Amino acid sequence: KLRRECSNPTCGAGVFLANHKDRLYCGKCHSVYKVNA
RNA sequence: GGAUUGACAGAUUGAGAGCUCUUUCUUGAUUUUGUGGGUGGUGGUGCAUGGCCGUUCUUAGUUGGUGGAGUGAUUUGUCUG
Ligand SMILES: [Zn+2]
Repeated sequence: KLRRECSNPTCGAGVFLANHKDRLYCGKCHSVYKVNA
């Protein structure tokens, strides 16, 4: 499967990642969990 | 394969205000917009009004009960010192 899973410690590695310019944004939370890669 | 709804990177504003936008994940089923239909307004209405306050006012005023006077208003009591 494409559309990357995340390393979310509040989830079971299933939340998708909003790919931006230098951002896989976790939308599960409001603002936090902005792991930059 | 999207009601409400949140944001970082940045023009953004006064903001380290995601509010709008490049954004794209999900926090999400709870009426998100019109009609019904509240609630608020420190909005006009104390000239529509509750209480309360002030003034008429430290000058003392007020009145039923039987009786008199008139016919009825009204008086007499409540007035000459
Ligand atoms: Zn994350």
